[PDB]
This record gives sequence, structure tokens and C-alpha cells, in this order.
Amino acid sequence: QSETGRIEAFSDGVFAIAITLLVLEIKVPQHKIVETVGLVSSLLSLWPSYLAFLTSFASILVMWVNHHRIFSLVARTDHAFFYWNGLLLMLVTFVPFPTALLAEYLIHPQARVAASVYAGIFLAIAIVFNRLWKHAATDRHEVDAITKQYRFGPGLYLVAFALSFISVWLSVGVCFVLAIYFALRSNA
Amino acid sequence: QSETGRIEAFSDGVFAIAITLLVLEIKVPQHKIVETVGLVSSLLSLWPSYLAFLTSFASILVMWVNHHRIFSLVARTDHAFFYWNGLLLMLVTFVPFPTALLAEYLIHPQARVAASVYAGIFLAIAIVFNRLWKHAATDRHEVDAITKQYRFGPGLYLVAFALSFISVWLSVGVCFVLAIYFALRSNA
Amino acid sequence: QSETGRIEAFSDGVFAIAITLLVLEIKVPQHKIVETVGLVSSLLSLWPSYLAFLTSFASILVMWVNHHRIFSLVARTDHAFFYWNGLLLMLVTFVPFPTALLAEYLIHPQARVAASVYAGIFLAIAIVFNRLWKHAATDRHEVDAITKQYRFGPGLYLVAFALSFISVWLSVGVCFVLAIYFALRSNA
Amino acid sequence: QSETGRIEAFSDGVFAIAITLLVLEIKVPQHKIVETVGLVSSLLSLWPSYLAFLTSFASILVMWVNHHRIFSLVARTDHAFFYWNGLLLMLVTFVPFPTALLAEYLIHPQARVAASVYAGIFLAIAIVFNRLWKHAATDRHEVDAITKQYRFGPGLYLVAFALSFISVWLSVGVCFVLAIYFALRSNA
Repeated sequence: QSETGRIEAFSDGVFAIAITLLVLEIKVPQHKIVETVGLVSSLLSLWPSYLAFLTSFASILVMWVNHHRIFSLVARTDHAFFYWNGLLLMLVTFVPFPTALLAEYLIHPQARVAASVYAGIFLAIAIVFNRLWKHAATDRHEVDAITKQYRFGPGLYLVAFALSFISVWLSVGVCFVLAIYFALRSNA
Repeated sequence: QSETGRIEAFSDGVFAIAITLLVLEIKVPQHKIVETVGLVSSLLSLWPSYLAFLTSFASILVMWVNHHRIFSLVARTDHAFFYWNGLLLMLVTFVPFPTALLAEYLIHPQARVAASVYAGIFLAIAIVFNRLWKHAATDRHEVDAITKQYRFGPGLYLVAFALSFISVWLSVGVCFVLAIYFALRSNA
Repeated sequence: QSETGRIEAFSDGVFAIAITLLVLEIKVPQHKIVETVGLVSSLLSLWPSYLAFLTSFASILVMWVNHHRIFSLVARTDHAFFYWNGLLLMLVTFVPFPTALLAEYLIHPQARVAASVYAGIFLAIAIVFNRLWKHAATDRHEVDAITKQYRFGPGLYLVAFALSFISVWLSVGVCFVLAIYFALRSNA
Repeated sequence: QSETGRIEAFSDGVFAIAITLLVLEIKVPQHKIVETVGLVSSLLSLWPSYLAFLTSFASILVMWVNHHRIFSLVARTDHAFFYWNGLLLMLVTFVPFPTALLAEYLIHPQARVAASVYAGIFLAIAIVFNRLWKHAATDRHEVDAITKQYRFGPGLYLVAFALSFISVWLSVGVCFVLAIYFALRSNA
């Protein structure tokens, strides 16, 4: 109630502000570039910003859903529970930077780093979801599905993290499709 | 009831942050340009920013009203409903960008491009409203009146969308007046 | 209760974001300038940014107090009340831009343009408070004291507004004193 | 209850926005610098940004919890208590600026000015918490511990603050350890 409802309320606000801050990274094309190539070729060349904004928005929504699900189940709060949640908020607000980094350097040669730090923050959040839930355990079917799912995540985002080093396109691809899949298995 | 109030709550917060973010697009006039021509002529030359901010703020407010209106009616959320809602939040958080583009390039020659994407995203938002509401449809006369309103919008924004190609001024105007019209018809 | 709690709530969130965005206008001193003159003289020359951030923050807080008092006392709501409230939100979210102008050009020659546009937006918000409440008529002692304060405000901000033309220092001064005064009269 | 609950609600929203605004100061490295030296050396050279962001995020979380503790214990609003809380919101919204100043100039020679303005805002918040809570004096067992801790902070941040003048490294360091420590003593 107050102990858990206050924490879940605060977390909901920080999630909302993180999600909406994503738009700011999308920068209107400069007057110079549009003057030489046309506003259209410019707004088009902005496609990885759209891509990064979109997949990152989507993934953060999934995080809001999972966060609410965990919070509905048990009402005891621990000191370390409060702080594991606090890190989770921290990585959520941090997501805009790897997003912006990724949109800025997706086409360019050192893109593999951009992709890796991106999948990094996502894997890192996944690990933190997993640890956050691990503290609670230590509806049977919901608990089981949740334990099973949060142990299923960090590995797959580790797969995205590792895939980054081989090629950018493959890593960003598995983050997009992985956002669709995790959205689907998240149970709204 | 409580779960729909939770999803509606998150959506209302994303609206508050989106609407307030709009102010950031209005850029204080540069020291150089103001230095040769004067603060007054500069703050005046900023008028398309005033215009885009005002119409975009007013319209997003109307979208908030309509969102709440849909949400009050029935308390049964599906995954697909939650996601129609989620995509709706994404286009709302995205609105500041077409806003900024429109303020920046209104006076300039490829303005029509900006204008269309402006009406474009709004048309897109209208469409998602419809789809979201269409999933609900599947006091009944009021529901019918709402279906008629949300079906009357997107065609008209295809018109505001299409008007963009003929001339910037006529399309953006039709977005101004059309925002006011939906403000009233939406009935607070 | 629910209707004014919902409208008042949404306006409450938009207020918090307007207030906090103020911090973004304070811009850390650039590397080129700080290298020639030293970090202290630069952070010092930023003083009108501190000044505008401070008074505007105070001002938006007092406006938050007034908002909550109006909403708490009577719960009946009209469409036209909702829209006076909407314009009131629009001017509130707009506050950061004139804050930024005022902070930027306080030292420089056309400061009087900035100061007048500043006192302007505050006067305008005052007028909109007045009109929002006027539509309410169209605790009785609180009603009387409130109407007397809302008569007293817009005239005094017209005094600050007109003072802007004679000298920047005097207009900004009456805005600072006026924020402390209205804070003392809102009676939180 | 309703006035303290509403006031606490507004204060918490300002906290959430302050904390998330923190990300914007981490600026994705410019195209030029990355093009001569490589993305990795650039993302690494950004580490004082990660440092200032991390310590400020953690510290602001702590201020959120301590704010919540003061508010839950006694619920009776005065004007002057409302204003002490108001100043406390202002400094919290001000936290991003000293954070960016600190991230930007940690490596540089006059870092000591940045560092001292950093610990300065933090100590200043400590003082404001101290007076905020002292407004209560002018269950019981907890009240004693809180007065001891709140009288206990501002001196220790005076220590971090004085430490800035001897060396940047010691000042920011003791702010780091001080953020972790106050997290634990706050009994989250």
C-alpha cells in the first residue's frame, strides 16, 4: 500500500519521463544539409534516429509492464529491495544516451561499439530485473512464469551483446525483434 | 477498475510531459542575429515557432481529453488494447519533432515537406485512436456517437495531409482550425 | 472530486515539469570563454541566469498554490472553465522561454525587450487566472479575499510590465519583490 | 492528510523529473573528436560524466526518501513549512547544473571551482533539510534519531565542501562515499 505504492508510484513517474525524453534525441536536420540535398533526403537520412527511438521506446514500455507486474505480487519491501529497484530506475533513465549514441553512429564505421553499449544497457537492465526478482523469491503460476522469464532474458540480451561484436546490423536486429518477442511474452 | 486506472495514469503522465516538452523547441534568438538586427525583429521572426507550439499544444490537449474519454467507458483491457494505447503514447511523445521541424522550416522553400509530415503524424495519431477505439466497439448510443467522431477525424486529416502538397499555408491553416474544431466537438 | 481531481491532477503534473525544466535554461559556461577568464568570473557572470531561474521558479510555485486553492474550493466544472484552464497551462509551460531570454539579455542593451516580454507573460498568466475565476462566479470570506487578490494582481503586473520600459533593473526588481509578496498572500 | 498528500505528491513529481533530467548532460561525443581519436577513447573520456551522473542520481534518490520520511511523520502544513519545502524543491531542481559543471571540469585545472560548487549545492540541501525538519520541533523515538541525523549531515558535507579546496579528488570522492553512506543510514 503506502510502502509499496509510494515506490511503484515514483518508479512509474521516472519511467514516463524517461520514455518521453527519448524524443529529444531526434534532432531536426541542419539548415546546411537540407539546403544541399533537400529536406527529404535529409529527413530520410534520419532513419536510424527513428529506428533507435522506436525500439528503445518499445523496450522501455516492456520494462514498465514488467515493473508493475513484479510490484503487484508482494507488499513487503526490503532495504536491498528498495535499492535494487533504485538501480533499475537509474538504468532506465540512462537508456536515452545509448539510444542517442546508437542513432548518431549506426551508419558509421565504429557502429559496432555503439551497438555494443546499447545492448549493454539493455542486458544490464535485464540482469537487474533478474536480481531484483531474485531477492523477492528468496499465484504460483505467475511466480513460475516470472522466474522462468527473468532467467530467460539476460542470456538472450547477452546474445545481442555478443552479436554486437560480429556485426551491428545483426545485433540491432535482435534487439528490435527481441523487443517484439519480449513485448509478446510479457503478458501485457 | 484499478488496472485501467493504472494504464490511464501512465498515459496521462506521458501527455503532461509531452505537452510541456513543446516549450523547448522555441529557441531563444541567437546573439549574432539579434546583434545585427535587434531583439525585437528576432523575437518576431520566431513567429512560426509561436504558431506551431500553440497549435501543437492545443491539439495534444484535445488528444488527452479524447484518451480519457475512451478510458472512462469500459474497464476490460486486452493485450492488443494495451498496445494500441502504447503506440498512441509513442506518437504523442513523437509530436515534439514534427513540431520542431514545422517551426524551423515554415518560412523556407521546402516548407511543404515539413507541413505534410506535420499533418501526417496527426493523421497517424487519429488513425491509431480509431483502431484503439475500434477494438473497444467489437450506454450504446454514446459509443455510436464516438465511433462517428473518430471516424470523421482521420478522413479530414487525410485532407489536411493532402492539402499540404498544394500549399503550406492552406494545409497548416486547416490544421489550426481543425484543431479548434476537434477541441469543441470533443466536448471537454 | 474526480473531475476536478483529474483536471487539477493533470495541471499539477504539467506544473511540476514546467518548474523543473527551468534548470535546463541555466547553461554551464563554454570552454573557450572559461579558459581566457577563469571559471569563477564566468560562473559569476551567469548570475542573471541564477536570478531568472530563481524568481521564475518562485513564480510558478505561487501559481501552483493559486491553482490548488481555486480547484479545491468548488468542484462544478464547465467546458469554458476547462479551456481557460487550458490556456493557463499553455502560458505556464511557456514560462521557460521568457525566463531564458530574460537571463540571456539582462546585461546587454535591448534587455528592456526581454524584461517587457517577461513581465508580459506573467501579466498574461495573471489575467488568465482572473478570467478562469471570473467564469466560476459567472467559504465566502476566502472567495472575497481571493477576488480582491485577483483584482490586485494583473494591475500590479501591469505596473511591473510598464516599469520594464523605463529600466530593466526596476521591472525585474518588481517581479522579484512581487513573487515574494504573492507568495506571502497566497497563504499556503 | 489531503493537503500533505497533495504537497508531497507535487514534491515527488519534481523529484522524479529532476532525477531523469540528469541524463541529458551526458552528451554523445562529437563527430570530430571521435573521427580523429576513435569512439572508444571518446566514450571512455566521458567517464566523469558517468561519475557525476551516478553520484547525483544516487544522492537525489536519498533526498527523495528523506523527504518522504519527514512528510509521513507529522501531517500539519504551515505557510513557512510549505516554503521550506519549496526551497528544498528549488535546490533539487538546481542539482543538474552543478552536476554538469562537475562532470565537465573534473579533468581540468580549475576543477576545484566545479567541485566546490557541486558539494556546495549538496551541503545547501542538507541545511534546508535541517531547517525543514526543525520546523517540526517549533512516534517520538524516531523523531530523536532524525534530528540527530539531520543535524549530522550538513556538517559532514561541510567537510566534503572544505575538502574541495585542498583537492578535487578528495571532495568528489567523499561525496561518492557520502551518497552511499547516507543511503544506508536513511534506513530505506
